[PDB]
Amino acid sequence: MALDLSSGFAAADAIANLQLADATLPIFEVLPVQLQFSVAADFVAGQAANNVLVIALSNGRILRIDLNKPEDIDDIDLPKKPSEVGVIRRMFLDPTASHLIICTSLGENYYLHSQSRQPRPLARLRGVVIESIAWSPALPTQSTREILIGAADGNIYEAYIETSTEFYRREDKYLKLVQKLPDGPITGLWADSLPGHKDTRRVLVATSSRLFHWVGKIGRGHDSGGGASIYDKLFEAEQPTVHALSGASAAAMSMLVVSPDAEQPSPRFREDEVPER
Repeated sequence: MALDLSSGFAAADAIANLQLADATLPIFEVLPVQLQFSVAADFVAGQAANNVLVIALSNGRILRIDLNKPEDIDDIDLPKKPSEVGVIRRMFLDPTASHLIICTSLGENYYLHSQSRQPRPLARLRGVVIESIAWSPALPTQSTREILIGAADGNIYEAYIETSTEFYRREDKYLKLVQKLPDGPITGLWADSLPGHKDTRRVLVATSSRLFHWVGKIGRGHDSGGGASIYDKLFEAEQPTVHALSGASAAAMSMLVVSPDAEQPSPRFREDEVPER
């Protein structure tokens, strides 16, 4: 194990040097991470954000490894489960926080945080199938955060929740439907801010058959009563951008990403004002 990881790393380095020696620079070098895990279970999913690596195991085990100090490993032991529980299929790690969301093939959703280590199920989702859940980084990791629910039925729910470390202890506070996607199940939701305005954000939804885009607010006036107000307006307006992906014999699972750079040319809108993120 440990000796094979070291040799695999050295071999990967030799390969990167051979690629440039034989031809041209690869630009991106690919090397294995030397993780010394004596784990029989196979990896099924994972994340890498906020300086932490996350490994999802087929038996539900969660591994949290520092990305800058890989020797620092937190191995979290879950409660015993039946084989009927299935495996973890999707993972989301808050890009600006240590909070982790675990999603399984059964639609079960668990929240995990290093304060308690061991993950807990959300009671409010026991009767609801959610493929993936995510948090919006458009809000500061200090007080109020906005949650995005990637429902399997295409129903997108949103709420403004005050940080309490463990977010599974909240009784659906200010949680309401904002958008509906009848065309297919959501693979997950991702979000960021809109730099042209101090209180505005953007959220995208990925589904197996469609892509939708809509907007909302990140102002403090929307943390409670104003939250419900803006959600109603966005729902009633019913004017998202819609794109389709063919169901060409594929699961069509996908992820939404952000590109935080406006320095380079982009030959569709090369104007004086070039948007970031």
